[PDB]
Amino acid sequence: SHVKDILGLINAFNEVKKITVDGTTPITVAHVAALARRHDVKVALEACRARVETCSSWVQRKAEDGADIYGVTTGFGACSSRRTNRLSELQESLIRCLLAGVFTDELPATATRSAMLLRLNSFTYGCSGIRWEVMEALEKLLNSNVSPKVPLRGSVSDLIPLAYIAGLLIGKPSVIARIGDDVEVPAPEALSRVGLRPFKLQAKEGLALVNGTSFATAVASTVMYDANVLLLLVETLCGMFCEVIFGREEFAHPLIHKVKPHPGQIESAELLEWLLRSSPFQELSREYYSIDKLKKPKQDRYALRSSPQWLAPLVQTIRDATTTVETEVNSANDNPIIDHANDRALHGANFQGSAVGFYMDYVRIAVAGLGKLLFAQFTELMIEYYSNGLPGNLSLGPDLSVDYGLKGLDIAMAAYSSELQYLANPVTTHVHSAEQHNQDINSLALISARKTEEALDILKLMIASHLTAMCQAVDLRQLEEALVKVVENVVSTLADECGLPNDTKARLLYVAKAVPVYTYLESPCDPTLPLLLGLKQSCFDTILALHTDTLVDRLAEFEKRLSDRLENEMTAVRVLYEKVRIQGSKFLPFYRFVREELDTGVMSARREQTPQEDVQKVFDAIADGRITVPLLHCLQGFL
Amino acid sequence: SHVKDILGLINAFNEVKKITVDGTTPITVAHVAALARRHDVKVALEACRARVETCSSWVQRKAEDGADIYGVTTGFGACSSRRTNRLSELQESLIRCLLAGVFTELPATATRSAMLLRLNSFTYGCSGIRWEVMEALEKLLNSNVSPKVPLRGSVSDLIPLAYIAGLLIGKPSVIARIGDDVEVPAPEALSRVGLRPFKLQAKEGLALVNGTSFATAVASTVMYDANVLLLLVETLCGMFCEVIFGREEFAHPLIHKVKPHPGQIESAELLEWLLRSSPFQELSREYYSIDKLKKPKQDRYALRSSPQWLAPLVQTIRDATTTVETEVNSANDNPIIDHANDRALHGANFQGSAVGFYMDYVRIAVAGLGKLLFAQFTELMIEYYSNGLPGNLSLGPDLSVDYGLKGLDIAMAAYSSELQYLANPVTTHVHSAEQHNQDINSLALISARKTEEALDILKLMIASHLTAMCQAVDLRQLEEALVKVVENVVSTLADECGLPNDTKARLLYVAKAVPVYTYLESPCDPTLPLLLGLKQSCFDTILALTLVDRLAEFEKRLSDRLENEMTAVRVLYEVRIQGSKFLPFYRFVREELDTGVMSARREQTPQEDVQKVFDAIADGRITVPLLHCLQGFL
Amino acid sequence: SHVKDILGLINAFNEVKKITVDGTTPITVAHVAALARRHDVKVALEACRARVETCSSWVQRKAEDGADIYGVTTGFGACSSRRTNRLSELQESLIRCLLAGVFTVDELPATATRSAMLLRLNSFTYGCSGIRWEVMEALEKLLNSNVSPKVPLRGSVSDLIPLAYIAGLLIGKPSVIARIGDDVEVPAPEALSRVGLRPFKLQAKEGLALVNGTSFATAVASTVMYDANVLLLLVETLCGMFCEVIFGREEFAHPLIHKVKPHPGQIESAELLEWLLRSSPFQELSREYYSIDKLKKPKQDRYALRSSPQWLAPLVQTIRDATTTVETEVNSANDNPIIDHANDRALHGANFQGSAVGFYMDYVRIAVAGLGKLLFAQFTELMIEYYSNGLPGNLSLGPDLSVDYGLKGLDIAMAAYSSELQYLANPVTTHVHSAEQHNQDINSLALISARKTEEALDILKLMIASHLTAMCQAVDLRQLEEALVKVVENVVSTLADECGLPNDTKARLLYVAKAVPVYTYLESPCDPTLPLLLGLKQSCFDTILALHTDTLVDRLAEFEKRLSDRLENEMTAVRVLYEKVRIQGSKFLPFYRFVREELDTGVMSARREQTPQEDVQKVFDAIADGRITVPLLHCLQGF
Ligand SMILES: *N[C@@H](c1ccccc1)C(F)(F)C(=O)O
Ligand SMILES: *N[C@@H](c1ccccc1)C(F)(F)C(=O)O
Ligand SMILES: *N[C@@H](c1ccccc1)C(F)(F)C(=O)O
Repeated sequence: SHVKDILGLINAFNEVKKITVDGTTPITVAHVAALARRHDVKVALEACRARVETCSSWVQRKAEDGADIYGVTTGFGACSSRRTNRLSELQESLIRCLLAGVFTDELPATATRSAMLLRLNSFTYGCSGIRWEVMEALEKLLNSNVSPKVPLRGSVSDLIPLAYIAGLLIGKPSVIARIGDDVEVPAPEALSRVGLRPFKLQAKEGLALVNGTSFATAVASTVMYDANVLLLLVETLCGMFCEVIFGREEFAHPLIHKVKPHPGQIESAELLEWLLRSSPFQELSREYYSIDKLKKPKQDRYALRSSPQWLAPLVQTIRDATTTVETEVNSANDNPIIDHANDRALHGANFQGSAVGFYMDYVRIAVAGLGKLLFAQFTELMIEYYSNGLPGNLSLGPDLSVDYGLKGLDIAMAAYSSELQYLANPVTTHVHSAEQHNQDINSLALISARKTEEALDILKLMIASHLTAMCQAVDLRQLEEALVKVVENVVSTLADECGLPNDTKARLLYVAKAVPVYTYLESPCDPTLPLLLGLKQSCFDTILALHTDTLVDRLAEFEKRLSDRLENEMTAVRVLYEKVRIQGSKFLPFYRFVREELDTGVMSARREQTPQEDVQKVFDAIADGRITVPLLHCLQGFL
Repeated sequence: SHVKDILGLINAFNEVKKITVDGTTPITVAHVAALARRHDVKVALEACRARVETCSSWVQRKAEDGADIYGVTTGFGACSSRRTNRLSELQESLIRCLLAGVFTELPATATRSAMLLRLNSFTYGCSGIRWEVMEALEKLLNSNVSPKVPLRGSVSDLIPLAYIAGLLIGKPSVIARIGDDVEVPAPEALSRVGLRPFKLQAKEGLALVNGTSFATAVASTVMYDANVLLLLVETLCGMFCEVIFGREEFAHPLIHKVKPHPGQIESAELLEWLLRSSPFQELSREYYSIDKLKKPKQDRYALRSSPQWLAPLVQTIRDATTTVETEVNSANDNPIIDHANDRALHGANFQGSAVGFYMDYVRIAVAGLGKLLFAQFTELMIEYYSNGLPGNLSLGPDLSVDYGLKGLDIAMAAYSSELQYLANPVTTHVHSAEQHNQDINSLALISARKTEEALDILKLMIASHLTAMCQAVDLRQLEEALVKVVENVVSTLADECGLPNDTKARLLYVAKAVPVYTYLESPCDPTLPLLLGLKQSCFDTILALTLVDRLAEFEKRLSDRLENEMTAVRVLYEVRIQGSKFLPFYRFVREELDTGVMSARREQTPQEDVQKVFDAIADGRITVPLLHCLQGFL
Repeated sequence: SHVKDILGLINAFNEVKKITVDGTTPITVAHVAALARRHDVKVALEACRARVETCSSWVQRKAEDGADIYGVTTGFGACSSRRTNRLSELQESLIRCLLAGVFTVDELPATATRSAMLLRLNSFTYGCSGIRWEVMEALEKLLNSNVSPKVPLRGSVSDLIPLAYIAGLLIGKPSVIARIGDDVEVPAPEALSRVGLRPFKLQAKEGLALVNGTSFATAVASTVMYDANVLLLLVETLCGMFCEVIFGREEFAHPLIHKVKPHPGQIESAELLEWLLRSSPFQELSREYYSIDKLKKPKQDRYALRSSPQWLAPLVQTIRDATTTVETEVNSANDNPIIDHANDRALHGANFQGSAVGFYMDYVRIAVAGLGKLLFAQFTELMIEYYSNGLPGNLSLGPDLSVDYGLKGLDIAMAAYSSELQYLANPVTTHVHSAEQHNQDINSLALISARKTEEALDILKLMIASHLTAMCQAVDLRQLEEALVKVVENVVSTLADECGLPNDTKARLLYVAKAVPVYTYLESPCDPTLPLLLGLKQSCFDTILALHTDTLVDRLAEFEKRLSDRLENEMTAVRVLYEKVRIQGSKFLPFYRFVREELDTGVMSARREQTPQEDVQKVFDAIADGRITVPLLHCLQGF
């Protein structure tokens, strides 16, 4: 299952200490994300050294002998006609040319350090002709938290942004470098602060430094790591959605999916069946539909019932794109490719980031699809007509005139989904004929990756809101159960006290179980609201069925005492709740994490924290990966 | 002409000191942009006080009498069937509910603009907000105090506007800036400016949030920038004509009279004027008179089709400006209080659809502007299309270690590519929102943000284009001086070697005809075009007529003398622009910004040079050379 | 008001008999549309003949004398360096090379081809082109004889290739096929033969003059803009009909709301709507509806109605502004070079660039998507009982709703229509390729854009047809509703008397009869679990308590039993009778009367044999062929 794969990714992200780069051990997207986000993670370049020196020595030797080789004894790009024996100055001129970005905004340090690792990895294959020593310098800069400041834009995929890494290595004074989060110094000073001296570029070295896909793939790696975690988070929370909305778990039955066997359909449903088996909320759901069965929907709306079919292509896109991105991480993306064993330089296009670009477009569409699912679920949850007993906007009230609940989060979810759908148009359809028409196809992979990343930022917001709304719903469902029991108690005991016959008592107790408590919580004894309406109906029917002056007297008394006692008793239990079925739920880790670890409570006019303050905490734990602890606790035992 | 209107906008932006907000005087996109960007610009709220207090008094009194008015004695949005007499509590619960954004922010410029636009809406006397709240808004604006507001959450501007209301009522969770250096909770910010937290009266929560102030705020600075960058692009089309050796006839008035799209006539009229007595157009005429029948009859589209192309772009940007200003000067609020007729009117003036739709159109027009720049830049970089200029505008002379503006060229493709992507519409992604109450919504703030991102890219593209054109000016000027040397060296050496008149004429024609940048790298290289032509001539002069000895001696003396004298004038160089209308631009970039001709001998990177030009564009210093260049156009 | 302008367009389209083509009288989008769609409409070329002949002889002389002029003594496009004295062969070679379309048949329709021939003929009258007058006469004759070349759909970046087929017809190319009327296709030489024409031999500049125009893009844009104006006015108008059926509050259109936010399209649409709804018999019912249980019902309408003027504003402005732009292009010399024979120069420019039309086509497609979304939102409210203020879900008459799903099929199709429409509204203009050996490094793509906007308008017609059909259903449901409520009242009133109930009981019961939405219990009026008997039971119990006996209870039980006997019979009778009025006082009467009487339809139900397709097809056909303008004009009479 993809579920097990994603769990392995989260484990690797958490547990990796050294990233070994040796030209043989694969670097995964978890490794890239770990390097970028966890400062205790170090790069260990293992001495493929012989292969590198061999390649490097071949290049220098051949260049000096006057061999004809692109970008070493030849001009660059559309200028490959121009030959030269000015080996170093040819390389320096390229870097000077490519230091051509503008600060408007920058590629963040996380992406720049990731790009550095990716470039370093490419070099390990022994095809590039770069000096081993430059590789050691990359390792040292990576482990010392040194990275150049890089302009956001200018790559069609990543000459310009990689030129800043080359600019660092040769100590260009105009190249500003970061050391940790605050220090910014010129490149020479930065090299000095970490025990390095500027390099003088040898044959092919300028080009080797710049002629890769390191930036597009760096962003695509963290994008894919996040896509995997958030995918699993959304699949998992579909079960939590089912629990609070009173869904029918049958939607995830294995025969339905065996019979329409998209791998992502089978796998998501398998997860969901397991999550909802033995659920105490599904137990309540079954109870709910047994009361007035033929007045209630036979099936759920699509946002739940159709989730495994919806998720299927989304699962598959995110999983296949991960593979594609990792193939690029672990490639010699460079040109020429030096085939030193066979004494030749091979002329190709390994710098072309098209596999990443196209998959970035696809993933952005899948992410939009995840957002739409979240939006549809959130929309059902806010509307009384579709929420099977829950109050509109998940407003606790009881005074709804001064409690609009999660209406602000509802509006925001629409704004999120809308921008997310816009973002999901492709970048790859906008290929311009570039660089004196030499680059007449180009991948735009970094631009695409950047947009998929922005889409995932919005998805995090939507997940944060959704999970916050669902924790509200858990509290509302547990309070609902407790309040219905109080109503039943009060109605039952007042029926006894008033000497009402069994017929009357049976009718009144049915109304107490049947009518949704949130339709009358605001004013429980309001003769205009559903509880008294149902009770008055039953009282007329009891009179007719039993048909007298004694009975009417007693029913009038039952009503006076209900008016005296019921509201206080409902207030007592709600005030107590404010100051249990989730305990048997597989989503307990999520609820406990949000309520206890993050320190939140049921949202109402009495809790002084704003919706912002609640959702911000949940968002921050999604953003910084702490959300994976309750996720992993929730899924332990599965397969 | 729109050119006058845009110059009027630039002047207003530069000259405004006080923005009077009085319920009658229009606020323009220049006023808004000036407030946002110039800290010395102050708001002056003019005591329209009478109509504010009447409206305010009417709302509170009716609400206390128990009149049934939406959002004053009723629930909000889809909850409008719930009635209540809890007047202040109703308003407070709205703000609480709307403090629902997340920091993953809208900038201070946008926030202050939103504050001004809300204050402006209130002056029309339809909102029922207290005058005192308006005074607090004016004081907050002049004191540089602004709430920190989350970027996202509006479908257009409830959530972002709730942070301004949060500040005004002293919500502890709301953080305010005081200048650029201070951040404090809202109550502390109010304290430091001598204000007390407000207690919301009837309709006051809703009045503060029920506007289009953030969408319209971002759209105002978007439109100011779009006008200025539009004029800049149109103007620079003329500089492009000059450096590329274009034919100015493309801007002839009859061509456009006969296809009279207003943007087409007006842009062409500007271009005709810019190029009228051009020294560079004089060179262009000289260039095409040499081997006339081996050279293009017409320019390629990026120049020749520029007025036709600019036409819808001018018109879209002009029309969108009108629309945005109408919104700036509107009572965007609901209910609308018609106190003169004793009624509250229920409608949808909070709906930012005029702004949203026009934001979609302008982003498409900005993409069209970027495409034009990209096409022009591409031509400039390719020797086949640049009429004598070297590839990548590389000075060399050693082209093997000078790749010129190739970096900038690649970047231009990246800029255009992302720009074209951005220009898809936001307005087609309408979701049925807020318990299906908001089943149409404008998404205007989101659209405005994307158009703003598009303009950021356009600024990058303009900075690059202008920088290349300055490079190209230097290269055209060097070219003229180099050709004169070649001619002089050829002429004097022909004399010394005592060659016949037949010979001297053939060689001097070659010296005038072959483009100098084809052979600058190695002037006497026998495989390069100068000596190729010279050898052709020498064979022809032999067929047409010792003579051989005098020709071989010529070729040896040229081989010794020429490159040295070419290097001399080049090194000296390291003028026609003095007579050009684009002199202010060249002088601005070269002298004021302190730059020079780009080459391997210049230590400054392309980044360093383009950054200065970009910064001047971003901060509006570029309008000085722009206004000088346009001086006298009417 | 734009309303006056559009009514003007419609009048002109219906009334024009001859389109005068004279070089100074403007051709409007209505004239183009009338030529394309009404075959009795004729072209009249008015002998401008002088300046034309001056121009063509000027060009011929200059060319013969060897003057250097692009495309006359010069190669084309990127080949303009090449000179030639081969005047006719040059023009012949252009046409041969431009005959390069492929039939996939998909083709530009005859309507667009004939419109394009008109527009080319028009450009020529300005006397800048150098075409012979006799070629112009030939074009007039082909137009008046209904002869058109068959033109491949694609190939233009805007209209060399498509226009080459008109040129191919004129010179008698055997490979060019021509239509004569609707039933005949013959090769070009035979088509010319049949209308008394001989093949032309191209003179200097004539091949180029024929092909170097924006004729096809502008032809499709003209009929697009004509349709966009009509459909816009229709949508605006039908917003008023929506208010009437949905029980809206006409206040949303009050002139002060819009004076205070004065976007011209906002004021003008609201002005129309205020007028349409003033003194409305349906608005009278709406006012009564909200006066009953006032405080249980929404204070404001949802956005699809109340925000319609604000939504329409930019849509109106875009469509009106694009009409001007397109008409400026229709009335232009789109050709190059432009011959200024007065001053003996050929001016070299780019009037063939269709950018003005291209960019506006993109804007209008966006505006049309906005119109679709407005209809989709309104339609959605109408289908949902929770938002329709008493109307049954899906506008199902029933009464047995288990076998009548009403307009659910139309509801589903409306989502399918809107979805594709929103997709179409992405820009074409952002996809500029550097074309024609990099000569055309900007190009408008106007024809491609115009085609997409036309497709968008096809879908909008479908949506309007559905929306109008639904609102006529709703009219019937509202009128039946009023009749049914009066019967319930009468039966309850008289039965209360006859059962000897007290006056306070009678009054309580009559309140229930007035207040309960009849469509909530029509299925089974005396079902004890449905809202009528629910309210009656509550009222009966309250009566017993208030007057608190055995006689009262007997009479109340009798009342319930007898209502159970009579009410359904009476309700069935008035419904059956209705299937066998306030619309008569409504400004929308001509729409209802057009759809019901002239198109021969009825209330939709399980008893009507016609499918929704059959009903919507008729309305769609009427929208497509302009018959819908008849009730539009009647409705708007006096505005
Ligand atoms: N990636 C291309 C290039 C273009 C300009 C400067 C450096 C590199 C290339 F295709 F030419 C290549 O390096 O192979
Ligand atoms: N703008 C809408 C609204 C919705 C929720 C909270 C505040 C405001 C509205 F349509 F209902 C309105 O204010 O008119
Ligand atoms: N429209 C262009 C052209 C290109 C190829 C064949 C005919 C015409 C042109 F720009 F070159 C022109 O005709 O002006």
